[PDB]
Amino acid sequence: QVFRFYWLDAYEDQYSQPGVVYLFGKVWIESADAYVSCCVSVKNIERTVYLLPRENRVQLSTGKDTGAPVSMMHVYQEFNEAVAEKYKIMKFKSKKVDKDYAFEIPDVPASSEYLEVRYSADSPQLPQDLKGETFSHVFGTNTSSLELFLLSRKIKGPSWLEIKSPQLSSQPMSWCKVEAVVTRPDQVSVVKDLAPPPVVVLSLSMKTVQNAKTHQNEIVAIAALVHHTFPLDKAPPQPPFQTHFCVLSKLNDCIFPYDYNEAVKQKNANIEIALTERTLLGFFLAKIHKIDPDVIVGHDIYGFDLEVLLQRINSCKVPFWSKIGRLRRSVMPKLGGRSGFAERNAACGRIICDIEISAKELIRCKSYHLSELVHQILKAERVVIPPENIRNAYNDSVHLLYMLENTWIDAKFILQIMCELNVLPLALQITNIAGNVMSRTLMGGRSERNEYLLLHAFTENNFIVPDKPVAAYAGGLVLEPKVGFYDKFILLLDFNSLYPSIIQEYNICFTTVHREADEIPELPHSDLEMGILPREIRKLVERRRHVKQLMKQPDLNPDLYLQYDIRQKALKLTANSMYGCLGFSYSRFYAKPLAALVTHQGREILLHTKEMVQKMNLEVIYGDTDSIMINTNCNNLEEVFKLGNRVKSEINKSYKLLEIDIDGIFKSLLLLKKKKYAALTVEPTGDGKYVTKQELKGLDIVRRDWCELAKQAGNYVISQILSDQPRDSIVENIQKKLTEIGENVTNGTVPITQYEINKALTKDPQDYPDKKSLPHVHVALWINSQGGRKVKAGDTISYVICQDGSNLSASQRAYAQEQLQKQENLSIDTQYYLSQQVHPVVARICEPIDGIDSALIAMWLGLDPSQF
DNA sequence: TGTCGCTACAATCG
DNA sequence: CGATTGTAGC
Ligand SMILES: Nc1nc2c(ncn2[C@H]2C[C@H](O)[C@@H](COP(=O)(O)OP(=O)(O)OP(=O)(O)O)O2)c(=O)[nH]1
Ligand SMILES: [Mg+2]
Repeated sequence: QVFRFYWLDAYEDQYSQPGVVYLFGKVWIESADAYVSCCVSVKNIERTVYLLPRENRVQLSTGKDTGAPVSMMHVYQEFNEAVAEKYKIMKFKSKKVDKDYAFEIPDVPASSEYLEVRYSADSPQLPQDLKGETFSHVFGTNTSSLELFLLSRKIKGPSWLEIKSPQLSSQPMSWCKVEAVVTRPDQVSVVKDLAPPPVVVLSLSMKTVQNAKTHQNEIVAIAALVHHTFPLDKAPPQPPFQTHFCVLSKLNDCIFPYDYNEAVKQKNANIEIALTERTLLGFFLAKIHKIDPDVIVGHDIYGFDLEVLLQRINSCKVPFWSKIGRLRRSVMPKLGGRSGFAERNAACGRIICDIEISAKELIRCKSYHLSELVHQILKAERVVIPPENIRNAYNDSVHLLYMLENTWIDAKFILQIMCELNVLPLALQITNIAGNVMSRTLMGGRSERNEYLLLHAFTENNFIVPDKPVAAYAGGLVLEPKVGFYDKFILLLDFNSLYPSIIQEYNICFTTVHREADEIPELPHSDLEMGILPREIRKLVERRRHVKQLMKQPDLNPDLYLQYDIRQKALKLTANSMYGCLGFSYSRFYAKPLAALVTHQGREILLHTKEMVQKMNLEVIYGDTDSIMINTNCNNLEEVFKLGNRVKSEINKSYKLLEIDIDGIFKSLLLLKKKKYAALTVEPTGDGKYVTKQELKGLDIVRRDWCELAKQAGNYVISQILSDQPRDSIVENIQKKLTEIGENVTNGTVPITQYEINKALTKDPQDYPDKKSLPHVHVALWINSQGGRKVKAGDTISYVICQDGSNLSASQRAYAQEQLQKQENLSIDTQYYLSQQVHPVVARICEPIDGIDSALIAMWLGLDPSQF
């Protein structure tokens, strides 16, 4: 009678169906010898409200204090007589519950007795500010049914569920294979210690041609790859895809090439030529229904792909739109709007993975468009078809098949990127750690994950969680650096998980820090038991430590090593975001005093460590909120390591959980400013043999907002400065290289690609005020004017500052590279680069170096020394 | 409909 | 000078 299934996504419609949540997942059907998508409707999720009684009765209007003691009997009588009649609530179940509370609502005791009241989700919702003669507050009035279910049944991310006495639906309500109705949340349980089942992953790439008549994007191809047994706890399979399907349509006026049919048949692929976009969309929807993918992946799926798909479905009136998801509906959610919430609801029951968001979360790249990710992750080159060539492709079989195969290659690259970053396993792991829904986790962001983590933690410890909400304080301390060049050994000491460690050691928690509704609250007494937040953050830190230790295993596959590094960084960021969300104004758990206390203790710790190291008769030259740089004044590495161990032990002696470890040994250092230095990190090889690896932090060479020519010049200069060559030879080599680069720029022998400057966007190009014209925004608008996919917020734009004869400011002469390659009146501003891209960077680098100055750099580049 | 924290340098505009 | 926008660093 039981019903065991693995739930992946949950969908709730607060308005359409009240108190009903649909869970989509996998169920093993023995006859089919495979898992099949199943949908479970958990109905009758009653809404719970906790009432906090007063100590004495109070007149509602007079604001008096009668003095009659208030017991739960009076609270129940009041709710039965006044509130129930006033708000039209017919049936409700009331019980007395002892619950704890430590959050930001004044006059709420730490522990007290509450009157938990439950009634049907169809009944009206009580106001958030409800008060009465017998109670001073009502909680959980606006709690979502999904949240109530998840916290009541202690479901934490995807996992196996056991359903008791399931019933069958009168008529189908989902596009899945198996359906079941649960009449009460009590019938759903969690079963642990079982492997996740393989899921279906469908990677789709589409090619569209815009109609300038109506500025609407029409789809002309959809190449999709599917794998039916993609694991969620193992390595990605090779090849990542099992089968595929391609659909190719024609425009409104154009016609197919002469022998398109014969060439397509000879191609031997699952190509379906759809006469009209209506048929193409119908075929795609039928294919999605047949495959029933659980994880649909793509690039810009949330911003471009799904929005275009739904818009064209609406325009062409393709009947069964809801097949894009897993529920049966009739009215499509309104498109547009911020985020992909409309798209997510349209694809309800299917986990949408946007490798753009995932890549932004996991790795750092100069640009996040598909070509850059392909070049960086897969080390492959992607061929991009201009939209004009897509329009002109419908004139010969060869070009049309090339376009379709390019769409296929884009889909394959998307799947390869998803597998390489290990996005799905990481999403599953983080969702299990946090306890929220997987789709939200893959949507990006750290606030919701931490919010659900703390919801689960506090709920399990008999706490009333706060209702969902309907440079403020000082931060880390950066020591003043001793700018210069150090050719001896610099020893870097860095704390491990400094803020998590502070929270653990000093017992900083909602239940221990006595706040008051900008003064730093006092530290909690050492007698108190560990709070909820220290426990959760300790678990996170321990998981990260386990991953790091697993990384140290010798003879590890480099790809597996990089995956472990990404996982460790993700766990570090999860703990740090747990810290940060204390200082988030819109967060559910805003506890600014706690964040201020954490940062204040961090500053105190750094100051104390600096004082200790200085008291050891050692030189301290830098430090950023958890670290110290020490000038050992030694040339032997063994002594450096011995001193590092000694000082680390001495510092650690003063703490219970905080630990200081040797971050790295720099053979040479070039400390320029705060958060700006270059070093030759030393990684010993064995038997006294060490290998030196360069390391730049914060310099302009490691910023996407500088031309690659400037980056190359600065890298060469830094390499020379950090080398062991005599100083005179270093200066001579710098002069020679600068002269060569000046000659190359003057003679136009530099590649054009080296002139690009990359700047991202924060708002849409339209939303930028008329603050003159920031270069990138300028080019951004041009890109939108032309007939191509638009550039939205958070999109990198590469522009080249070029001469146009305008006698205008450089910032107002920014142009796209294609513009330069096309127009005959635009030329690269050689002087601009030699004077404001190469000279500034090298001049900043060579400030602490004797023999090089701004005038000399200007002279060597062929420029005029006067102005500089 | 969501949206982690703060410190610091840098180029540009008013 | 101060304000903005952007990109690093913890
Ligand atoms: N809120 C927030 N705080 C951060 C972030 N990055 C660093 N911090 C803060 C909190 C960290 O405890 C502190 C020290 O920076 P680190 O980069 O050295 O990280 P941490 O020491 O926590 O760990 P680790 O050195 O990798 O063992 O800086 C972040 O992304 N968000
Ligand atoms: Mg650290």
